[PDB]
Amino acid sequence: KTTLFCASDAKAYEKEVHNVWATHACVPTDPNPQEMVLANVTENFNMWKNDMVEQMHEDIISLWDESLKPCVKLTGGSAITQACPKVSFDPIPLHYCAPAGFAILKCNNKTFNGTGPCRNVSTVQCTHGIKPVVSTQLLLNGSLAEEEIIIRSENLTNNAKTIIVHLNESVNIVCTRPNNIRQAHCNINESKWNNTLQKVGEELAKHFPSKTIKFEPSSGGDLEITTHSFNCRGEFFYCNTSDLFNGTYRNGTYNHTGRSSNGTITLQCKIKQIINMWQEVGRAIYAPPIEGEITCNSNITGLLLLRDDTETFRPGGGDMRDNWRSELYKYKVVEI
Amino acid sequence: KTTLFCASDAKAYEKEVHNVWATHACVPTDPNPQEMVLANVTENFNMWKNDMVEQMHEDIISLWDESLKPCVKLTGGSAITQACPKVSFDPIPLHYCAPAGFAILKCNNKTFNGTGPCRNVSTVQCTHGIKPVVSTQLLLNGSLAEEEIIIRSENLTNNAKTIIVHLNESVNIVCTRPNNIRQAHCNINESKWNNTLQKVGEELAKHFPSKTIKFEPSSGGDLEITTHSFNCRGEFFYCNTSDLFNGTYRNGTYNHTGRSSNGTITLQCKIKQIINMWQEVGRAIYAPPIEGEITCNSNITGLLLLRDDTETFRPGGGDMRDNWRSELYKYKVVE
Ligand SMILES: CNCc1ccc2c(c1)[C@H](NC(=O)C(=O)Nc1ccc(Cl)c(F)c1)[C@@H](CNC(=N)N)C2
Ligand SMILES: CNCc1ccc2c(c1)[C@H](NC(=O)C(=O)Nc1ccc(Cl)c(F)c1)[C@@H](CNC(=N)N)C2
Repeated sequence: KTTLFCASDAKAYEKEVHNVWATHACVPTDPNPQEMVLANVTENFNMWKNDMVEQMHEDIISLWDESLKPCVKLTGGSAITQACPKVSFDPIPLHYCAPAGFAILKCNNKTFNGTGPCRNVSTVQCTHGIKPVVSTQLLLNGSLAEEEIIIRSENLTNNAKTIIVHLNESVNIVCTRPNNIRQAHCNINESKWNNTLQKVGEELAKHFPSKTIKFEPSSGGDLEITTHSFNCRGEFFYCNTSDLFNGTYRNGTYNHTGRSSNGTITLQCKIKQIINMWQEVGRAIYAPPIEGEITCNSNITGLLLLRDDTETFRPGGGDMRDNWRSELYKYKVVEI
Repeated sequence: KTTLFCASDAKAYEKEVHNVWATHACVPTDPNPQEMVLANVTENFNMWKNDMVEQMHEDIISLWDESLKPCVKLTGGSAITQACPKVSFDPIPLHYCAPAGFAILKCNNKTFNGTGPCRNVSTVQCTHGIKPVVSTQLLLNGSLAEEEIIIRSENLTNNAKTIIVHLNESVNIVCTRPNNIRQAHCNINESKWNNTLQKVGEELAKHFPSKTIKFEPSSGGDLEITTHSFNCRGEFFYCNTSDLFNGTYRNGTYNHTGRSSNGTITLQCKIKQIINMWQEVGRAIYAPPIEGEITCNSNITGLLLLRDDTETFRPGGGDMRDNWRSELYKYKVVE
């Protein structure tokens, strides 16, 4: 336990809300941090029980609270109104650093699954640059696994626990609302996606021995988790993924059963004004979408899954603490 | 044409020289940016013939003249000496704005090459925030193409003319003189560089039917142009790029023949005191480098190339007006 502090390359002249936030909350990053490599030592990590995740969660909640002010905030029977101006929105990498008297241990084992023993260890003052990207089903613009795809879970035999898939090669996704003003769409190359779900398919095949491994859409619930929901330029995008998570892996080969056109999977997206908040239990209401072309070009670097003869996996999400876990898995706050 | 005026978020209690200059030379940026989108309006652009570049160049010359004072300045055979204190140096974004009666037309075509027809244009009072980064070969801390790498030249078939490559994704470069006090070095991830040079190689392959596209170092000349020269915290870095611009593109793929060690290209750099000035024809001598760790973490946002079966390309630069053109290419002053 300690109280971490943040570092970033935020610009004071930038009116983008992440830059404003980091300027009023963080410290100038050090242009050349140097890692103290600890060989010979073997310590244990648990990405699922990490306070760094809670601190970061708190910080991102405060950030959204001060940056994205909704027209309405409804909780129970009480509603709160205030000015909801359109803003400049684009996440910047956040570093989390330990104060004097504390250190940050970093796992260098490159196939480490987040829980248990890690042996190539090291000492850093601050973490790597982390973009606080809030999304569901798909993890966007994070860091890639440097070798094979990695499966992360608090308990894999417990189907109620969220599975994090760390990809080794990103899959580009391009969402856009062209110049219906709430109708948007995402484009994904079907080849990269087929390859990706092939690799993820076999990596899941290893953990679940002789099963037909299917990928199906989210069963139901709030649109935030039943769709790939995310924030693009201050606008809340909800993108249908029924043609994305639609496949079958069996006997060492994968088959995409989702619809595609000319080698491209297109997600039908909707920009919503009424959102179910991730910070707290309640609803937030924002202004109609801005004018012009609203496009986000992102990289899919991770998956969020939930497991149900056959093993079926569906896209998950909703708890952003897992989104922070996908990047904070290699770190651990330590005493000196 | 007119007499433009600058606007910035420059800050009067900052002793950083860009701020010191901008506070007394510029105007508070304006909380009210109002863009005027236009339908049915072609205007023709020529980034290579834009006076805004000349004005910018001139007051960047003024800025440097008042900020970075060399111990000696030799021009025309005449030597001028003065105090050469080490200062705080870090570029800030400058906006260029049109006075009363004038406006700045802005191209919105995301793939506009600087020259020729542009349709989707708006009207602004001031340009975007531009950091006056003086450099050769590599363009640092600039804007990225909103996507698709862009090739710029007033005539590509004219080998004598500087090519500006506008990148869509930045390539981080970390230069450092560690705590020989003139020996420095730069670090660049090789993967991002081979990626960049491959895509650039193919967008070059488009303009050049299909010859073998080679990347070779600068043939010769002053160190300022034969190396990636730039200023970091007041100190003049000259970094070798013989292992950066050295590779071959053939077969629709590129392979790097430049040398590397475990995924990291390291440029051998030298902090120099005697400098061939970019402001004018002459030389300036400064004081020895400051003590401590001298590090700059920059982003490569563009390239400056020169073209010689095979088309050979080499890093170029020297004329900083080209460094202003890569950012001012989309704007034009009108009445
Ligand atoms: C199986 N997991 C179910 C679960 C588990 C935990 C939580 C949720 C769902 C709820 N998450 C969210 O509403 C949420 O992320 N919205 C959201 C908003 C904007 C963007 Cl861009 C976005 F990508 C997502 C949240 C509770 N809130 C309410 N019940 N109203 C916390
Ligand atoms: C093919 N183009 C050749 C060309 C064309 C025009 C010009 C040059 C070269 C000369 N540029 C420079 O000396 C120059 O940029 N130095 C410089 C200083 C500091 C930093 Cl940080 C830096 F990155 C560069 C300059 C003439 N001056 C002298 N010959 N003394 C103008």
